[PDB]
Amino acid sequence: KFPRVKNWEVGSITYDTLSAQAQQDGPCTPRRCLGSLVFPRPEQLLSQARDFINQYYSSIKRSGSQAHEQRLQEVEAEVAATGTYQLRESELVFGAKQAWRNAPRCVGRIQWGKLQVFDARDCRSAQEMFTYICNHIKYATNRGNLRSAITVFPQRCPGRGDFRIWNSQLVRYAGYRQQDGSVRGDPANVEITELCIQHGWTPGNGRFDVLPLLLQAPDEPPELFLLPPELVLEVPLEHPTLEWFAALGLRWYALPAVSNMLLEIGGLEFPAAPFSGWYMSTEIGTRNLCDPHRYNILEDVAVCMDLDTRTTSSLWKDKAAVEINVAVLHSYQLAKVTIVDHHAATASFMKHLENEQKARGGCPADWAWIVPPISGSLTPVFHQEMVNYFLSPAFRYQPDPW
Amino acid sequence: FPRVKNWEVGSITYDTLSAQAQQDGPCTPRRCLGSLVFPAPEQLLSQARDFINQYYSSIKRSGSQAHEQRLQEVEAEVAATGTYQLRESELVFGAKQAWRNAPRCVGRIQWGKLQVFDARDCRSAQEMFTYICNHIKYATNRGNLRSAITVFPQRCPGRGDFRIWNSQLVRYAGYRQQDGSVRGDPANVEITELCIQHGWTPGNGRFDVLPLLLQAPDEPPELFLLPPELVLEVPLEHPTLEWFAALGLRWYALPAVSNMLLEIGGLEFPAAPFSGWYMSTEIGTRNLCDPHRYNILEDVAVCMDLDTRTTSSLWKDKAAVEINVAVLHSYQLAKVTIVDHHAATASFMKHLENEQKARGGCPADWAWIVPPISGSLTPVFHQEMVNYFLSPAFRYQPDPW
Ligand code: HEM
Ligand code: HEM
Ligand SMILES: CNCc1cc(C#N)cc(-c2cc(C)cc(N)n2)c1
Ligand SMILES: CNCc1cc(C#N)cc(-c2cc(C)cc(N)n2)c1
Ligand SMILES: C[C@H](O)[C@H](O)[C@H]1CNc2nc(N)[nH]c(=O)c2N1
Ligand SMILES: C[C@H](O)[C@H](O)[C@H]1CNc2nc(N)[nH]c(=O)c2N1
Ligand SMILES: [Cl-]
Ligand SMILES: [Cl-]
Ligand SMILES: [Gd]
Ligand SMILES: [Gd]
Ligand SMILES: [Gd]
Ligand SMILES: [Zn+2]
Repeated sequence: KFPRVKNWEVGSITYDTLSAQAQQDGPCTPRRCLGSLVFPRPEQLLSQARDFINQYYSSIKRSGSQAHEQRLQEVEAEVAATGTYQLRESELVFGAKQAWRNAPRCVGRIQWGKLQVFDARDCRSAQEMFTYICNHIKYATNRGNLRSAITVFPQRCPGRGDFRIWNSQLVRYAGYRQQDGSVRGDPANVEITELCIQHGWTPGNGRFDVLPLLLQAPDEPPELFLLPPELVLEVPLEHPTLEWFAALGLRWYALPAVSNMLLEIGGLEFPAAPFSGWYMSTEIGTRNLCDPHRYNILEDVAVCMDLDTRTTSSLWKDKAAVEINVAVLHSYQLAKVTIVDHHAATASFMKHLENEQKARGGCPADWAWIVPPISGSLTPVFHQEMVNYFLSPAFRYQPDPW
Repeated sequence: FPRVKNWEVGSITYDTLSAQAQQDGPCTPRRCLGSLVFPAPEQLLSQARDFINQYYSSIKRSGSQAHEQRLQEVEAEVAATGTYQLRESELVFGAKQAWRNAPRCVGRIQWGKLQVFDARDCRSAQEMFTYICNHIKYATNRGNLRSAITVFPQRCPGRGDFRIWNSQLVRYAGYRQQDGSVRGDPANVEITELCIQHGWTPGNGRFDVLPLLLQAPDEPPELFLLPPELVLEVPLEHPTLEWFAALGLRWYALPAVSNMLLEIGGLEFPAAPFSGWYMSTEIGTRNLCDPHRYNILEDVAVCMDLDTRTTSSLWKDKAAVEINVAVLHSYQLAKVTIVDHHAATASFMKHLENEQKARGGCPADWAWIVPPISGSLTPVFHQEMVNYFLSPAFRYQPDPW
């Protein structure tokens, strides 16, 4: 009943006893595994609140002692009198760190203890959001010395609309169709780009136009917000030795800040809780720039490198991709913007796994997402067996607000 | 029915084939164990019955006289003997289905083109060896490799199993060294010591081909040396890094898995070696660059003048790419069949599309299908996959020692 977990590079073996605590059923059954699917599809609130409060108090070595029981009664009374409860500041903080710590697909969780939590739970109106989001971005960006941060907007309440950020991230590039359907800019954001335009935004022409924000106060159709350009830190992409690479005109932004995910703590739901860290270079260099449905630049870079693109066995794709990742790391470091390569990132994650084995008896890890999209087996996580499961508190995906 | 998305294209299918998943895998709704490497006549009858139904559907004779004849024949043979024998055509179909059903095999576009050698009359370890040598000779085909399987007698009550103790027909020895290191392939230290313990006179090279340890029923394993001219090998050189040849690296032409169990209609063939041809990343990335295998990555990178003192130079990625280039180039030079990971994953995408039409799905183990370098540069990365167990099947089995 305790999954045996082997590391095949070293031969070491552990048991994931933490998996025994998994709440939300995953997508897999004895009959079929659905682990590669990206998205795999009233007093229930007190059981989740009780569980979260007990978590909080064990983590401060204060289980079964005065303040713990007292806090147990106050949430009991709060839900009894109001049908919900409010998180203590320290709990909201602790829950944010735990949701991050529990994110199975996050390779950066060695950082999970260092998280700046901005409490925007007294927020009201999209204008207020924009200043919170702008405080977050400026704090997180910090002139390129990136700092992990989350801003927690008001929780979900019955019978009243949600706070929602319509953009999937706080910084996204536009995607413009043509007299031929095809896209100039980021093809991933064709939808939100067409929403921003349909809500008043004057579209640009370029391949790297920072989209405006669509911020949704409860029961209000959204409002457009132009992000201050001096607040959107971008990195022009150059290559250390390929002088023509800069002339390709590629850029990427500094701050990866996911703004479409729902933070769930102790049964409470925060559909607006944008979190940010810093990039792993393969996210930009491999996925964003080289995915065929993203900027799809692989062949252009290979033409410029004079690679033989006529045969797949020249591994021209592999070479061009590696140089793109080199350009990303070089450019971010030259711009003094925090970035981590997939080798450092995965080695730190192995350290995270070892810590968590000792601290909690295991670690929910989603192999397909932890292993980087290039050089998978050159990283140690490739050879590490992993167990994937849902712990609470958590970041969950949620439907598009339209 | 699971919904399955391709993210490169946007297309969506439903894996209705998974609903027929026979045996159960390791995952539950509580926890996914997809990443783990190694997760009674009545039930023999139902397995047999289902395989016979599969066979008669393949020959467009489902529900016919011959079909029921075979069902009744097998039921009465199981009643009288506890087991039954496959007809030759059923064995051929069952071996191909087992390949077709192998979720971690990216080469399955080829599944219909499989040469089946019926060695079920095999009598001894000496005859087993001859069959194996003929398999290797046929499959290698002077470098124009041909997919093949040799099926040795099935498990049956009252006699031990035929077993090949080697995990592949061609493996390089791994010698634990004077100072705890391994000379050769560290994956093969165990089988190497077994060969020595069974009378083999070791070498001391890094690429010494292992003898075969062949087990006839209720027999100790018997040592058989492969004639060197049967084992086609490829010296490894790089088209533009002339020092690469001086590494003295080699690999063999024929990937021939010999330790897996073939299961057809409830019958078990513990010895049924099968062989195809390599995908270059198995050699270039895993066998040569895994830290626990030949572990040549840093040595190559140092020779390439890469800056190995910092991970962000991507020296590892650069050196691995050139090792893979060297593998492809060397096998092409030698005129030994090889497929690179771009061509293999593109042909696997066609396999999934063919299988969606033919069967309504395809068991695929994403983490094994996605190559170990350049994952998201291949189309399979962006393909969601459903992993499940269909029979006939190749199964792992315990080592016989
Ligand atoms: C500090 C540096 C960080 C790095 C290098 C990092 C890296 C990554 C990467 C590469 C992914 C894969 C996403 C994809 O490829 O689409 C990911 C996912 C994710 N990360 Fe992190 N991240 C960091 C910080 C954070 C923070 C601060 C949070 C929240 C407080 C967080 C929570 C998540 C979540 C929710 C996901 C989605 C996958 C899941 O829900 O399991 N990460 N991260
Ligand atoms: C014809 C060219 C072939 C190619 C290019 C190919 C490719 C591969 C690769 C790359 C793997 C993963 C191995 C690893 O990383 O350890 C694999 C596994 C496997 N292949 Fe194939 N293969 C071929 C032929 C065959 C044949 C002829 C058979 C059997 C009749 C077969 C059955 C299997 C099996 C059983 C596995 C183990 C995975 C599982 O049990 O699901 N393959 N193959
Ligand atoms: C890979 N680019 C899209 C992306 C998707 C998701 C998710 N879910 C998460 C990230 C992300 C988030 C954070 C905090 C850091 C990071 N390096 N990536 C980035
Ligand atoms: C990748 N090196 C080890 C290896 C393990 C297993 C298994 N199971 C299978 C293969 C293999 C087998 C066949 C027939 C072809 C091929 N390219 N690889 C190779
Ligand atoms: C189909 C497949 O599961 C999907 O493309 C996944 C695979 N692994 C991933 N890993 C990361 N880090 N990010 C991703 O978007 C994905 N996508
Ligand atoms: C632990 C991890 O599952 C393991 O290293 C797997 C991952 N995917 C693989 N994929 C292939 N094709 N071959 C392998 O050996 C492995 N190893
Ligand atoms: Cl991103
Ligand atoms: Cl191999
Ligand atoms: Gd030029
Ligand atoms: Gd040269
Ligand atoms: Gd040397
Ligand atoms: Zn699973």
